[PDB]
Amino acid sequence: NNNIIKFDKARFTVLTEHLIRIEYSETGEFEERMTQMVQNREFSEVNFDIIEKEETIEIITSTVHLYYNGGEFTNASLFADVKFNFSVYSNRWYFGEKSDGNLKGTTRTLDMIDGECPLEDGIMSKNGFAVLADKGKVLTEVGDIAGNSVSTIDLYLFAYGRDYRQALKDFYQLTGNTPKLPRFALGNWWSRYYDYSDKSYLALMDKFTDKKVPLSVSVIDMDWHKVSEVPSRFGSGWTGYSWNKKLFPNPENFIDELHQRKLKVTLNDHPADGIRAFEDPYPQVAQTLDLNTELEEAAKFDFDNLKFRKAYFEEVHGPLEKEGVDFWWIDWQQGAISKSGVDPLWLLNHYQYQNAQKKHKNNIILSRYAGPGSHRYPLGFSGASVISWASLDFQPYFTSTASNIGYTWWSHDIGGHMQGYKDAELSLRWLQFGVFSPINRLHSSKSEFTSKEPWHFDAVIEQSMIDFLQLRHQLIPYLYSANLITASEGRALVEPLYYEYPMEEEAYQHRNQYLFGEQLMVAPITEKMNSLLQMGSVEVWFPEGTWYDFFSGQPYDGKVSLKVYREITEMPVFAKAGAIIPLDKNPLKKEEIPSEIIWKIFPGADGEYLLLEEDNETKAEFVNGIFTVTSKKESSRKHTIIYGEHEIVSAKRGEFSIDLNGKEENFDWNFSTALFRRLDIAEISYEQKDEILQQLSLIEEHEKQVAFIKTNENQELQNSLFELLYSGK
Amino acid sequence: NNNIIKFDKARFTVLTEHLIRIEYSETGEFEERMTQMVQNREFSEVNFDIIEKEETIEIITSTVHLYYNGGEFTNASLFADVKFNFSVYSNRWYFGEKSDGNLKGTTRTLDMIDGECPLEDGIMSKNGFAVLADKGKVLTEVGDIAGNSVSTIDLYLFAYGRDYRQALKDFYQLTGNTPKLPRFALGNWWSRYYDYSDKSYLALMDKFTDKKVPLSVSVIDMDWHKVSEVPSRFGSGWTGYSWNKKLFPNPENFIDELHQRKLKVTLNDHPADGIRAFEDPYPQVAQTLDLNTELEEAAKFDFDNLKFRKAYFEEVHGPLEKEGVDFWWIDWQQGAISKSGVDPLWLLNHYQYQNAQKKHKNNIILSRYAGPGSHRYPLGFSGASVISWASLDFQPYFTSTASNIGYTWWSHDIGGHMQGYKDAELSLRWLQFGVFSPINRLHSSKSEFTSKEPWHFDAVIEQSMIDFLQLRHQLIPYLYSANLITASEGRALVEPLYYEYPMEEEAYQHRNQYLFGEQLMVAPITEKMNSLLQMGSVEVWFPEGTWYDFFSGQPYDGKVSLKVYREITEMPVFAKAGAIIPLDKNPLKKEEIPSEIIWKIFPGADGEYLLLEEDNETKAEFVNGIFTVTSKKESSRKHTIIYGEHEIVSAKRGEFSIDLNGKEENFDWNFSTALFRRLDIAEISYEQKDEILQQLSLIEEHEKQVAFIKTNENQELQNSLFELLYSGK
Ligand SMILES: OC[C@H]1O[C@H](O[C@@H]2[C@@H](O)[C@H](O)[C@@H](CO)O[C@@H]2O)[C@H](O)[C@@H](O)[C@@H]1O
Ligand SMILES: OC[C@H]1O[C@H](O[C@@H]2[C@@H](O)[C@H](O)[C@@H](CO)O[C@@H]2O)[C@H](O)[C@@H](O)[C@@H]1O
Repeated sequence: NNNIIKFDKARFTVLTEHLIRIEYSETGEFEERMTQMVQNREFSEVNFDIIEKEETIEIITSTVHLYYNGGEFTNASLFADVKFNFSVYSNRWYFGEKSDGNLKGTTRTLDMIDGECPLEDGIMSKNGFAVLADKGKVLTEVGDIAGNSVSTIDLYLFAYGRDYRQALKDFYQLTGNTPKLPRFALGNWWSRYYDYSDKSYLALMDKFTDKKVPLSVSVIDMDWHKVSEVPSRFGSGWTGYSWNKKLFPNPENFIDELHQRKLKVTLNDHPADGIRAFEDPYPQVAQTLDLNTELEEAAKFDFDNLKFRKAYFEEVHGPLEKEGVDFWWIDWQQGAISKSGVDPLWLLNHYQYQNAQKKHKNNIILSRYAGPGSHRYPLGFSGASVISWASLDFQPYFTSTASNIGYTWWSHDIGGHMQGYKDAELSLRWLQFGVFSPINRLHSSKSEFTSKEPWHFDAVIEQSMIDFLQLRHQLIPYLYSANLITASEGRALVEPLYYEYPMEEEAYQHRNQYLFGEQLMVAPITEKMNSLLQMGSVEVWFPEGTWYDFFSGQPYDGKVSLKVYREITEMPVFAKAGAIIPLDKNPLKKEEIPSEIIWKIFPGADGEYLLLEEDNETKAEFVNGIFTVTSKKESSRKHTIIYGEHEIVSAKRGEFSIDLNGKEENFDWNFSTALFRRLDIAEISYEQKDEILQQLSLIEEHEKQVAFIKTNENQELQNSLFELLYSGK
Repeated sequence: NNNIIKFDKARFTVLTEHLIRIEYSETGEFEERMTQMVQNREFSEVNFDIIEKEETIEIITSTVHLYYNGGEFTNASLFADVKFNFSVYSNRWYFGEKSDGNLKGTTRTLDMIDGECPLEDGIMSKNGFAVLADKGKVLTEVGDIAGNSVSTIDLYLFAYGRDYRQALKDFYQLTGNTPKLPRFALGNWWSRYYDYSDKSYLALMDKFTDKKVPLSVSVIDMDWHKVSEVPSRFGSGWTGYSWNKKLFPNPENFIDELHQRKLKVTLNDHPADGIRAFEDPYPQVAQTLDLNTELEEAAKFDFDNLKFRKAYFEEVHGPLEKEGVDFWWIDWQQGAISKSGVDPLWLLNHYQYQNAQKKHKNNIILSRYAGPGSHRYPLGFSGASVISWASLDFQPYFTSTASNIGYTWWSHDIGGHMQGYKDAELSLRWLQFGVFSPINRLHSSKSEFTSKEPWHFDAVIEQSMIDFLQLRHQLIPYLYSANLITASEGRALVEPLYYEYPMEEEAYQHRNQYLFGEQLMVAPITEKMNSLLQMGSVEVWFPEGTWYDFFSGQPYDGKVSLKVYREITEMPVFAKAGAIIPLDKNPLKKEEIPSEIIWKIFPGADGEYLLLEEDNETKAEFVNGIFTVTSKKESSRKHTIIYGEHEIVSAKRGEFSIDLNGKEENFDWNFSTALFRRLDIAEISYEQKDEILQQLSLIEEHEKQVAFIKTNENQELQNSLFELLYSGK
């Protein structure tokens, strides 16, 4: 190709104006095969310039000068200057050196992590460049490990500046797009490390129904299999493939009962101890792999081995799938060691994700992160987080930052996994985040005390958790449409603020704030409430524009950074003027696609929303106060329209237009009501409540209302009253 | 042998069902010679199974699957699964990787350590396996360094589960048993880094006699030799082999005076600066080693050199031994560097211990730890600890943990060596520990202020120190018998609780608690007293059974964890019902073996004790209330019997039986007396003392006495009163 240049023992491939592959080969042969990371090097032709001399070469694109002075790659022989001025002297890449600016990516797991842990670099940098080293093995055409690359150094130089979304799109072109999730993945999951019986598990599922909590997935953790019943001469019961018959005397009947309740079923698989001689599938595996059964030779875990993988999928997973298991929870914690040098977690995720496609369309796994490109094998499973405010306070940042290495379907244990401390408010705040996260999977440790059941908690916490869990199912249309946009267009559901606002310094200073799809901006509260206010808080950056609280309609004039206060039952979620958000009107109703959609419209600007579905596309347009709904294909679906406050149209069938110009634009939210509520719940002196209510009611000029609150001895009460005055300005 | 298997470039020797030697050789030759660590690979034949294929081999014992997939040893090619379930997923060894569970071993020294330091691994693991790498040089038949092993990798896989005692016994079979100590090593040692004269040293020894403090050993520290008198052109006076004639004008006469007082004599040797031209032995060494005397060529320290070692033993140590020096204090702090790659400390301990056997039977050294197998060269010398509560609080744990690498004769500086802070209570608590430690050597720094003389302190501390120092000599029969059991049966004097109680979680949660021989359990107090109670405390785990305070007879019903309180003059030491402890009746009497033994019997169960001596064995049996004493050989020895409280038999000669069924079983210890004493010393309000004494005397029901103390505002006073109520239940 014209986009390929060889010089000395190096090869340079200009894939885009902003993406260059850099290779070294001692043998003069360069690698064309796919790798664990890279699935596609076919990119459209681009323009660039070369200065080639006897001893040096310079490649020049719109954004980078790449220099190579010959010989082995060193920090002196191979380096690049970006054509940007984001920094004063951090604009140069040197081979093998780190530079400042990397916005980070993700890491394997949150196992044993209490609050923050270090992350790996991503492809995004504030200074406009990043290098992604390909250190993986080569694949065969069908996707088996083929061995070592002939490109003994193989690098990707990203020089996208702050065009983060295009960097991610081209990353997906190189490493392959995320597959589409199935709709069931986007609902509530129930999970608990608890030794349920068939009877007590179904009783709990029927209790969820009675309690008005919708579920899409039934996880069965490791007590599904033999544990204490495993003879100690075999080792532990951690790995198992044999039903505990006391708890599950008829597995297929139990899974049929979950299927009748419209639940998808997954089992915990700890693969590391393989198939030992006590297991129900051992006789078939032993025959297939020619094991010495009289010496009880184990089929040790070996995912490098084709015969082992075949026996694992066909003779170990196969019978369980025949009993009705829908997909696999791969729960690997036993290290990165294999004869091939390929991480066993990568081999599991790559091969299990492929195998899952045989029994179901668009199937998933649930497994830990296995390095760049492992977004091809959703879903991510972050694992055994410590239950703490610190862990919750890290998790939104962790989740949005992961989009910087394209790993956009993290499923966290909602409420935290293990250890840590009880606080029903922490559980409630964690569920609020989970509902506005990629995946909402409730899960917990082997403790008698860590159940995430809403009715574990008092009546106030229970009702709020049920409300948020119902909200998750109202959001499934929005989530599923965003899912198809991840798969087809390479856009993350969860974006850091700096994707949309790359030149705003405040977009780098609100770590836990994120865009959730294209219509909603989320600022979860991740700190214990101030008991004097009976409210939690978070500093929100409002971009330019008019913003509304998604729930209350409280308005905010951007651009501003403003501390916002919410009771423990309320979450800061915001929509711009013109936002249109579809909601399922019947989130409890078991139906493959919603029979009724609520179109929730935020007044004050034009907008539009495209609802992508399995078998349809529905466009909602809001232009000069006219709201129109059209679909590719006709259906019996009934549309409800909510314009700000008021339901305008109920259950209208087919395509239509309606003029909202003559309809009430304003939400109910008002300063006086909100003020009374904040003063009333506050654990402060009644004389202070009386004086604040009286003075803020009497003083007419906004600047003097602000001067009055500025004299308050309670600094946080000042900030709370200021938020109300700012919204009421 | 049938217990030897070769595969690819590896050799496997199944030594026991639980011990496998693993070797790699590039040359196809494997190492049969002894190493610095390994003295014996002759073990009885055991049964095991092999699965041998073209490309892989599995060795199967009762406790382990060892796997080798061929090629170089890597974490992927060489690994093992234990046949235990102590952990859920820590049951696999990978070559070159660390696993969880190791209970630790020891380290070279406590030089400069204030409190805790890291330890090396031992052979004991809660998860049931450990690997001991042999990285040492090979020896010749006579025990000189021969060079590099032909087994370029040589490992021992221990898979004993929690059978810690058998692991240690088989370690001793592999590395050689600890030699027997001489009886004199088990008495009190006097030492001080102080420039005594012959006259002032003998005056101090005669003061010990006047003060009723028995001593076995007289240490003379480095001021025995020239120090400030060394010309600076030679370097320092740290190394020396020449008596300071001002302080010791007639060395042989001074050593004769110590010998007349029945003291063994050792001198400090700092070897690192060798024999320089100013030294008294230099002319003879210079002639032997062909040194250039007109250029004053030093005989530099070189323990790799046979001629240097010979000149060191014969011409440097030899003349000092002729003057009466009994054994060598090797005080090496100058690093691990030698041309051979053998640690100079190992060469010193190995060769000096061997050389010490020429002049005396069962002789010792005193030197720092030199790695696994260096237990062959007792005694251990921990060195220059910082004087602090933190150092004392580490030391019992340090001492018992060392049994996990078979190094069971640590001698710590009792009271701490240097720096740190004065606190007479710290000195007293440290001596209490020392008396119940492997070796009781009083030692201290060059400070005018750090003498460990009891009469340095006030009358209360002095009398308590004298009492404990007399107790050490009462314990010599018990210690000497345990010493012969270390040498012949591979059982440590000091054991961690988990040797006796491997399946009790509490046996892993009391770091400073230990078994001391087979009859006594020790819980030293290592924290400054609570001034409100005038008592120190430690949480004691009492195993199942009835336990008695060794000193008071206070009873405790196991199994329980209970905070116990003692005045600064009292130490928590416990014996089970049926315990029999021999004591020397005449600890001050200079005699090679005791003329009188007290048999101290704890009522409530059967028991027995075997007293091993130089030239006898005496069995004490307590069966259905009949106490019998028999001996292999007859003697004039007089036996005293103490049954609980009461001396039953005084000074009875020869073998005999006596029926104690009709004798008072109960100790005097009573709740009311102990209660009055604790309230009386407490620095609390007299109104509180009055109310506690009155209410605990009046309230009859035990549960209501406990409810009464539960209301006390002093939380530690609650725990102290609770200990008394628990003992009085
Ligand atoms: O399948 C059970 C459980 O396994 C993993 O978590 C474990 C955790 O619950 C346990 O406390 C620790 C202690 O060893 O080990 C694992 O981390 C898995 O992450 C979790 O989701 C499962 O519920
Ligand atoms: O022989 C004297 C002394 O030497 C060693 O301890 C030294 C110590 O007392 C001194 O303060 C420091 C400072 O350099 O050096 C050595 O650690 C030896 O450990 C000790 O037992 C001796 O008493």
